[PDB]
Amino acid sequence: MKVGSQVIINTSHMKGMKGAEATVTGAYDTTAYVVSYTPTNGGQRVDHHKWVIQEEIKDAGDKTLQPGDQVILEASHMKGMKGATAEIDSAEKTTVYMVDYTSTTSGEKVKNHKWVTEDELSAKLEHHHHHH
Repeated sequence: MKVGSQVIINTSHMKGMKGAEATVTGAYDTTAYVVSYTPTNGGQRVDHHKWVIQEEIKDAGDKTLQPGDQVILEASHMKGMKGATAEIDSAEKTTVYMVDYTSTTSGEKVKNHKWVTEDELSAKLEHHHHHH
């Protein structure tokens, strides 16, 4: 997808993104990860959480984090996430997009959503067209 393009989100982290029309406000070529962690502030263990990238993580060090490696998260997408011990479930080479969508569950306007992949998106022009 190109920056400025319209796309329809099929697979989604938020329910308000499934069937939603997003706008690609950024396109990033970085190493993406699926991590599992227990929130240090006394929260329920977030299993197979995605997406977190190389510059999202301290203990990354610009090296390839292998399945089974444990790292600490510098960024936070929610309350209790930063400072938690995460373990690499899967290492991924995908194009990750920053998008603007309307949460279809409520009707609320959300911008700069991070991250969504080529797998999780369908094109506005080429609708139904997935690459597997």
